[PDB]
Order: sequence, then C-alpha cells, then structure tokens
Amino acid sequence: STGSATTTPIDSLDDAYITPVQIGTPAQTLNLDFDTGSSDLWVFSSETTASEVDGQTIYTPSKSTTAKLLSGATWSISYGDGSSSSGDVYTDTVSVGGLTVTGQAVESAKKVSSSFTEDSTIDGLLGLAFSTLNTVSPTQQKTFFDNAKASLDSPVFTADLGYHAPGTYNFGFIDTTAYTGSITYTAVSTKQGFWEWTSTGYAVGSGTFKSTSIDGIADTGTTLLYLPATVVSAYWAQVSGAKSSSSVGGYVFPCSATLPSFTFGVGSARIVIPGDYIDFGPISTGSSSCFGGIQSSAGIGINIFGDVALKAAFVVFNGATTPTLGFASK
Ligand SMILES: CC(C)(C)c1cc(CC2(N)COC2)no1
Repeated sequence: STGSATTTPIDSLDDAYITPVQIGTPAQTLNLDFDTGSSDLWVFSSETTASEVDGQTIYTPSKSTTAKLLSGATWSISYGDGSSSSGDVYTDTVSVGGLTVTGQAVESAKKVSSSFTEDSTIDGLLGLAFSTLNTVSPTQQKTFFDNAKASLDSPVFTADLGYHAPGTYNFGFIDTTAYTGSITYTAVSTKQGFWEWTSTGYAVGSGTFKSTSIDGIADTGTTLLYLPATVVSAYWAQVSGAKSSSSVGGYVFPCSATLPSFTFGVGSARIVIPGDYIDFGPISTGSSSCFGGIQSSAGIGINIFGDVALKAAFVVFNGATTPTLGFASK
C-alpha cells in the first residue's frame, strides 16, 4: 500500500505545514502538523478544556463508531519551545492520503499550552520520529508510520515541502518525478529516537565549502535551521547590519538586505538553500528589522535541520531495519 497527501503552509512565512488526516468512522478530518521530531499523534478534541480551544477542529471520539478508549493510558508531552499538551488515549482508524491504519493510538488532548490555543490552523501533531519517544504511559504506543510500515510497498516516507507553496508527504514509495539528479543517502543514528544524521559541511553564498561534521536531526516540525554558533556567525557576517539580539531572541537583519544562500553537505552532495528561504519577515508588524531563518543551536543541545533546510530538498525517510536518510535537489 501507499499514501500521498498535500501539505500546506499555515501562513505566508511557512511557519508550519498542515496535512489533512482522516480520523474515525465516519471520517473526521483534522489538519495536523507532521513532525519527524516527535512521536505522538495527538489532537484537539471534545475533551480539551473549553477555554483552551480557539478555532481548531476537534476530534469527537463518541461520534466515531471505531473509537475505543485505551483503558488507563495517559500522555504528556513538552516540546523544545516550551509548549505542551496532555490527555488520554483512544485507538481508532487513521488515514493519510489514502493510506489507512486501524488501531492507531489517537491521543486526545485534555490540556494544551497557550501557543497551541493561539494557533487556530493546527488541530494537532502527527509524530514521525521513532516510537521510542512516544509518551503514552504505561504502555508506549507506535507512530502512524511504525504501524503502517509492514503494509507499505516500501518502508519509507518522503517529505517534499514547498517554499511559500504546497508540497507533499508520500508513504510507501519514492516519486522519481519529484526531484532532480540523484538521491544521496546518509547514515542515521536512532540512539536518541530522532532521524539523526551527520552533515559533511557548509558554504555561505558563493563562498568555499567548509568540510566539517555537523550532527543534527531532520525535523519537519521545526521551522528554522539551527546550527553551531560558529557556522551561524559565519553566515550572518555576510549580511550588512545583521546582528544577534537577546531582546528579540536571535539573529535579525535589515529587511532591505539581500540574503546569501546557504549550502549544506550530504556526503559528497550539496543542498542549496536560496537566500529568500532564510527571510522570516519583520520581527513585529511594520518593523524594518527582519528575523533570520538560520539560528544558533547553542542553547538547544542539538542541531536541527528544520523546514528552512528541508524545503530546499526532496527528503527520504527510510525506515528499513537499518534506517537512512536521503536528500535530493529539486
Ligand atoms: C527541540 C527538540 C530537541 C527537537 C525537541 C523535541 C521535543 C519533543 C520530545 N520531548 C522529544 O520527542 C518528544 N522537544 O524538543
């Protein structure tokens, strides 16, 4: 089997991407944030504290004839930005782009933090990291991908995110019309539960390529590109007037600037992030200071190849017995 679904930026800046997901019987369609950096499928629901729901579409398990309470199971998650959610768990039928999993753990939110409430466009998350990160207790649950894997034509999914445009998540097959040249595959470590790999280096604009190992994770659920301070300093040094601002919380630059591209290495291959991809617009409405799409990972503990990097490529998440990652230009 295979699945194929369009993913759409939630706003003009590509701050996140949402993908329609069918849950339950009859189908209830929610727009979820596909996140290769976590491993819980959780949704706004009829159980979510009323004051914490503001415009989201909710899952109502009592209206699904295939929903079953997973007795005694609870979940609680906190993300890198300080946001959080928690609740209980149902199993139900979940379909993505024509691909159906029965008995999927659907984590129903009783509580969500303010940042989730404030984002009316995201009805929940669908985690695509490794199932070892799933927060369901006392019995850990599998991801949608993990559950689907045996039935898929090939044990893979691919991320094809658009720049200011829709893109595609495919399951079970590689669309050879969706990229240019060849796909370069690279080793993955699952030891932290992430799609963790090692980039071979970087270049800034037309500058010379610096060969250097950069360990990080392929994370669709993170908007920006977070890299070592040395690397990030080298990038923003090429932009007149750019600077790190503690009050804003990262590198900003004059909105009148033309940003240089950023190249990252995948083995011997190179993925080029165009300058425009790195512009995340005025820090506040009407400001002439713009927020940068490449930021320091110094205060994170890990480097993160988020959407800024991933949208520049066709990305293969290969979930074979030994998982790997593939990158192609497009
Ligand atoms: C910023 C990173 C490290 C990617 C991240 C991921 C998360 C969510 C989890 N706690 C890890 O899987 C569940 N919180 O921070």
